[PDB]
Amino acid sequence: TYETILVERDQRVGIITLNRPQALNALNSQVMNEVTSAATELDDDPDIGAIIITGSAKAFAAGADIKELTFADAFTADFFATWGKLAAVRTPTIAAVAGYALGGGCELAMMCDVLIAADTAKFGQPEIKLGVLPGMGGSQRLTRAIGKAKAMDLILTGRTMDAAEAERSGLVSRVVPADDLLTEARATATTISQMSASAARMAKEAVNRAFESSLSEGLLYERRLFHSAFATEDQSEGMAAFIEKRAPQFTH
Amino acid sequence: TYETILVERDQRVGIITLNRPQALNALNSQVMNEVTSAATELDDDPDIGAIIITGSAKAFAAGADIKEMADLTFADAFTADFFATWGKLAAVRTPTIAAVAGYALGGGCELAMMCDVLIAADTAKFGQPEIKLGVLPGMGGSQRLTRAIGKAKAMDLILTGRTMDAAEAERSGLVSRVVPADDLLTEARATATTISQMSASAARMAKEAVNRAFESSLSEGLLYERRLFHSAFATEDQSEGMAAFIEKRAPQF
Amino acid sequence: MTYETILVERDQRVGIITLNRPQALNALNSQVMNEVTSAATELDDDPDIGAIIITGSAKAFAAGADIKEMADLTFADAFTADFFATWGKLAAVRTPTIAAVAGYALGGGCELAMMCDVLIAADTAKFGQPEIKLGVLPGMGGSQRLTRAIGKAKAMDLILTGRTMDAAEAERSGLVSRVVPADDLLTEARATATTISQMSASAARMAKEAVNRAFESSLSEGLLYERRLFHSAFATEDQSEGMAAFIEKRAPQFT
Ligand SMILES: CC(C)(COP(=O)(O)OP(=O)(O)OC[C@H]1O[C@@H](n2cnc3c(N)ncnc32)[C@H](O)[C@@H]1OP(=O)(O)O)[C@@H](O)C(=O)NCCC(=O)NCCS
Repeated sequence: TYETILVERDQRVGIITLNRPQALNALNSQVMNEVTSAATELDDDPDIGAIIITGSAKAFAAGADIKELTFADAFTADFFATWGKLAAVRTPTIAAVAGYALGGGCELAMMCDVLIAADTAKFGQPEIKLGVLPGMGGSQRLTRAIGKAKAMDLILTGRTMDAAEAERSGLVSRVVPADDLLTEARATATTISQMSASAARMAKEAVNRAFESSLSEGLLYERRLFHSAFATEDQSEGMAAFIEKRAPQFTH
Repeated sequence: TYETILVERDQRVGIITLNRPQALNALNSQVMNEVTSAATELDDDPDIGAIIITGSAKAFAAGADIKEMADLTFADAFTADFFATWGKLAAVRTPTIAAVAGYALGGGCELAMMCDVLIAADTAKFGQPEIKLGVLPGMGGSQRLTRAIGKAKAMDLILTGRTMDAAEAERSGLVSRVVPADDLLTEARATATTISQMSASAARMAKEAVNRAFESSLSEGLLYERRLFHSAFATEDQSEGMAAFIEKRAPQF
Repeated sequence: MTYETILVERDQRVGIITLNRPQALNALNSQVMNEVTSAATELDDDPDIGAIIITGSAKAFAAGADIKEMADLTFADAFTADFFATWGKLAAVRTPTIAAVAGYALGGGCELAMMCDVLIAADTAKFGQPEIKLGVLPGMGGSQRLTRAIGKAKAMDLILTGRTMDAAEAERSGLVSRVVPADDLLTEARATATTISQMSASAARMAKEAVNRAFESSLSEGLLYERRLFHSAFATEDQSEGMAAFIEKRAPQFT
């Protein structure tokens, strides 16, 4: 029973679709609570190996909500902090983005590991116009993704960036025609969910390390996890499969 | 009144123009000082919401006065803290725009990278040719260029002295936008006007949030952004921008 | 020295390391690791070298770490050996290094090209990190250096699906310095290394070190580091001659 999102299970893949189409999938408290509860639930399920978050063909998400007062009221509630539950998900996540990914919507797309964007996708941080700052990690994930000159530009002017520019700048994984987004997301998700669940979780964690410490510490952390792969059924099977020219049979 | 620069005020936008055309706006101690003095004064002016730095159509700034460095000892360099004054530019809280035409080489490329937004004419040529004269970047290029375009390309430019055109700079992350050379200055005004018409406060907080992404872990940067986000619901200006949007009218910050 | 898995040539101020395991697509075993590091290290120590190129064949730069070596590794073997640690000797090399990448550079092959300073690629180049699906994850720095080079969404894409990236995407994403036609790769790399090896030795070493800094600390720190390094340059003879020469409209004669 979710009011603003739909949740579907398809083999080892779970899909969260933002289901508030009238508001152009605007993000609010409730959306935040539901999206985060469903992903956490899918993370805990051993029969799931990839999570998709998507919106409509018109809008991944058009922004935050505007009706949604003190500083203490914001400090005490930790307004937006719950979004952090999306980043704490261990199972790989995939943002399938069509049309408007603006404000929070752009920031949600950025919280996922992999970002497959439609033909029609448009990204932006236009809340400077309302005299509002990003509160979902936009000034943080945007800059690390596309670099300073473009990050500043988008954040201070509110201009949009289309799919092609997001692809050449480092914002997206790959671009696909709009009609094919959901099938390309699912096929991508499917491929990842068929990997060893341990290896996929390890690989994702090692990559995330790239923004949390110096290169020397990241290199060390990666090398250590890599040695740990060797204590697993799946490293042995995966490599045995290569040498015996056969499909690998993972029990994750 | 300045010797190597011109300064112009038009509405809420400031424009610093390098004025050594004979020398292609090559940077020297005097230029460094003036730009910093002008930048700082525009930043302190409450009727200023954005600053432009530009040169001429031929060169933003191509190289530096090498005579001022030829006979420097380590001791003179360390004592003068040679180049440190340029840090005053990065410490400016108001958004800065580099409008780069033609050559932005050595110091000039480093000067462009210090600004927040980088608007390039299709004529812009970027490069760090220092290596040739037996030195390395001295004004943050090894740090800013690498962060903008990645190790592979930054190693290439700094170790060979090769130039990179406006288009390669756009795809690799160095510039915000490329515009035709003839539109360069007008386009910088347009972008500066837009920025200068934002809440001065919000625009400064946003710039400060962005700059944090180069100074700590994502984890830390996220927390800093959230705290500062909450602080902008305090402030009058967020009521006006909000009412403006509901009433489909322009905000009067 | 005398090597099994690599070839080593020196010409004027440029040394070239060519990977030589063609029966296994230059797959990287411990033998290759040790030989590449020892060669690079001893070239770095030679005063008559100014640049080092690492390359493979037209068909594969390297198609990974050697899987047969890894298949029969136990956790104890890997932890005891600190498996892969030794590649760090290459990153410690002071002379500028150039990766010249034709064909496959996947897994440790991609990782190896990423350890170099400059990456010149053939139009024919194919990058990837398909370790996932062997039941592992990059063990030679790919999750770190790839992400940093090309950004999260693309590094996550490659590392979790193990898809390949062609030279043109690599070039536009920040992974390589330049692409050239495959036939010109070796000619080009060699021209690049000539230019670098003719520069001042100290300047090129300082500059390489300063760039590397930019991944190791915050920006404030790197900036202070670069500037201090810049000031030391004023004690170098090559600064003097490099600047003297420029002023006199002549070519520098580095002693
Ligand atoms: C690159 C590749 C696609 C092209 O292969 P190909 O053209 O079909 O050629 P082959 O597989 O015959 O080519 C190579 C052979 O060289 C060996 N080889 C290739 N890559 C190897 C590797 N990484 N480790 C050990 N041997 C390797 C093969 O085992 C085979 O040897 P064999 O003849 O003695 O059995 C393929 O060899 C491959 O993908 N290998 C593994 C890549 C990988 O997963 N890398 C890193 C993640 S852990």
